[PDB]
Amino acid sequence: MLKKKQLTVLDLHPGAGKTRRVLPEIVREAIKKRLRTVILAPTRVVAAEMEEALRGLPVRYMTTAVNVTHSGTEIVDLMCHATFTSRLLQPIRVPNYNLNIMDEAHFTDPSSIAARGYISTRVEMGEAAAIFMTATPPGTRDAFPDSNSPIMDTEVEVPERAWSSGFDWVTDHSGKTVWFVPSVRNGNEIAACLTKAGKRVIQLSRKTFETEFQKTKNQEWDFVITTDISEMGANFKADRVIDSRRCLKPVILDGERVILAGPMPVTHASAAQRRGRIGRNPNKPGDEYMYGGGCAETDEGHAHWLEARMLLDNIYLQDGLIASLYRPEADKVAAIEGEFKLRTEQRKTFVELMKRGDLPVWLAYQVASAGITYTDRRWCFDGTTNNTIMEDSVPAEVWTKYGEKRVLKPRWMDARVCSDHAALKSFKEFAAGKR
Repeated sequence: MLKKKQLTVLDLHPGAGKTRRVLPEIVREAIKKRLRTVILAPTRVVAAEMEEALRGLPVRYMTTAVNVTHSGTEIVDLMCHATFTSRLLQPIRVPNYNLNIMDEAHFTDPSSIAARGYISTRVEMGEAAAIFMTATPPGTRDAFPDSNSPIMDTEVEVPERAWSSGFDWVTDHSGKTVWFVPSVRNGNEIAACLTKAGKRVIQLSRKTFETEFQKTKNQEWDFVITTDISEMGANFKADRVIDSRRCLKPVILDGERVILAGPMPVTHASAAQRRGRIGRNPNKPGDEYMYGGGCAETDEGHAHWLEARMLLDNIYLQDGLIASLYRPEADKVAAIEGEFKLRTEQRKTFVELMKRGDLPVWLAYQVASAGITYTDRRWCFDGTTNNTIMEDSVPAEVWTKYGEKRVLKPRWMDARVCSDHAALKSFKEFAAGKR
């Protein structure tokens, strides 16, 4: 696996021990061969788990999620997917790692897709080796892969709203359930319904993940309500997964705006990863998987792969060359390679709008490529009237940095800046110049 120009897809089934059994052996061999190695964790939660699996090994943990004092002589680096891509984009030296290991390599967030494209390009150039660790590589058609113990798969109507009757099987269960919902707002309504029924519920989403995931270990719970983020190696002591089999898809309309289309079916990979939360204990057969819809390849035209090209077009590889997307997922977007390449100053604005600004990739690109500097927020208010952002059926309002109360009406409308209360709150602060 570790020889140059080789990209290995480590596709053992979920729970087969890729992270805690195979990965330490890979690291030991890479250290023995003096291979400068990077390990890429999807989340800070997974990064902490890796330190436990790699404990004792000389690994430099480039994340505050791991409290360790370093030897200084480490040739293996561990960081999150997003960190790797962020450092590639910034004016910062990133080592040309001889071995690139990405765990949970099915992650479809833009920075993860970009990392896979950059890494696979360096391998294709004969410059490095790569190992992608995931049971569900891009394009897989198997929603029901092998597991450590048998799983009861049942197609069943799954609530996506509050219910009063007709779903007794949901609440009659006595174990612990992980419930994959299409959106934060959908999970809020289901969680409120379950709590009213006397169930203790924990909710997980991307923004709250690390803080809220700790609750699954520190307090007793009946249900975990989570978006698709729990497809990325989050592990629970559950005996049932309820899967709506649905997700939101960001879609760019006319190159003009981003909507959150759906809910619509998940991919086979996501369905397999959602189901893969259970059936993990070889001595505990009988875990249940209830799924409420079919699968489709809804990653085609999905904005994340367009956004991945926006990132890759602004990562230096060699002179004017631009890294291509990882081959199995390169057809998920109709993009002209290099069409999003920005000049030096606009690239820096693009980066800061994503890092400090916390804006979606697509939205940050629109602002930066328009020649707007990072602190210039006038574009948040001079859009067309149909771009008005609403907050409880009244137009959202903020005080501008000039002290004037104005309606939130961004020139470019990205539905992800207001998909829930927390996102809209963060964008209101941005439009007010508070970060």
